[PDB]
Amino acid sequence: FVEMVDNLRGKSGQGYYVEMTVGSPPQTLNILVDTGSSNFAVGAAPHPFLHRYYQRQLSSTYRDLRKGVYVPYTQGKWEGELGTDLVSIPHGPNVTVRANIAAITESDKFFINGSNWEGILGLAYAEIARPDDSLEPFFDSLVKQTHVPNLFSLQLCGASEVLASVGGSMIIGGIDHSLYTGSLWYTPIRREWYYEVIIVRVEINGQDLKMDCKEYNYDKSIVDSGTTNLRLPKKVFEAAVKSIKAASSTEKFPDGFWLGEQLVCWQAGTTPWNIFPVISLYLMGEVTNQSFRITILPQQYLRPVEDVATSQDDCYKFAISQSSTGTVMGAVIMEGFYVVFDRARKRIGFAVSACHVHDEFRTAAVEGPFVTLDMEDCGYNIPQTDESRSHHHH
Ligand SMILES: O=C(OC1CCOCC1)[C@H]1C[C@]2(CN1)C(=O)Nc1ccccc12
Ligand SMILES: [Zn+2]
Ligand SMILES: [Zn+2]
Repeated sequence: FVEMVDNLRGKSGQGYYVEMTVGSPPQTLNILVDTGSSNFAVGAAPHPFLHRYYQRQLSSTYRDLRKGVYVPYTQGKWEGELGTDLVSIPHGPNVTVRANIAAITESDKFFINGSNWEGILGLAYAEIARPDDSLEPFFDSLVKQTHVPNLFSLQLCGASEVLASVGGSMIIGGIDHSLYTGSLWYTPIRREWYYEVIIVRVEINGQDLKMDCKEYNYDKSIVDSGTTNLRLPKKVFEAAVKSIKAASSTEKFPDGFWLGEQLVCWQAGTTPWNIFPVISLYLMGEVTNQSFRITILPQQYLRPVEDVATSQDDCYKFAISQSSTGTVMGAVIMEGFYVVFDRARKRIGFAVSACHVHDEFRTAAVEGPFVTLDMEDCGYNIPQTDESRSHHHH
């Protein structure tokens, strides 16, 4: 896995992306790595925001599936034409794989200006693939066609005329023990659609939020490398903020700051990290009544953004935001940790990352186990729609 290290790049807040080739001869493209979707989609038309796109007509190996796909997000939208071609990852494994590619022909608010990626690589499970679960996702194709273990791992590393560049590693097919310190800890994948986990306890600076633990997972908690922020359900969010406000109270910030809408700044290098509390999410363990905590620093949830005006200032954006769709453990969280997506054992691994950013007082941590007597169920059960209910899976 030597040759897989440092295979991710991107700009801060705009996504981590891996270099993939597709087609024959190999058309080379930067692709966003996104564990919260399950389609492989590539720009195949010209767009204002694309330097270069997938040209099917220039690939001998391309096969058209004569099917359309249409894929809305909450923010953003794209549609395209389904097909298959040869695909490989230069700084990934030394194989080539035939895989489904959605060729994107039109899109509203999908491609980001300056982000330098032209596709998305969803690494979640078939259930949430579009247009339905029979479109075999890339990673399924990869395992099915090669001897590559059903596992991958992500180390997303940290962040004045452009955004900051970011780096990381996507290790396909196992674990690289130079990427993490300390113990590696695993929570169950509750269910294979999203990388859904369960949170059992939340502490802000060692203080329990003291909420029914269902609230932490309403209506779901997921891990999404293609979300920047830590997203939390409204009730959890508001308590988080009350508590972060509390400890930060020496400092008085405009509404817009906490809404993720505005920047706050200090003199170059005088930023007072110590009035901001660590956050600790306890995740369900592999053993019943067991949990383990990941602790993340203010350095993670305050995101540095380089001001053009006062460039003699360090300025930060609050990267916790509100959700109506449950908890999303995005890049803000992952950036503390080597995260291991162990699909073979239906589990997610966390360890402290060999690269994670910290001050001299505190450190992001993975620390367990903890035990609760008669730990109730913290899972939510999403109301079943009749649409959903009427689907046949044969
Ligand atoms: O569907 C996703 O994330 C949602 C978020 C909340 O959790 C449920 C799943 C993928 C696709 C994504 C980010 N990750 C998205 O949504 N817009 C968007 C826009 C550009 C790139 C990637 C995405
Ligand atoms: Zn049927
Ligand atoms: Zn099905």
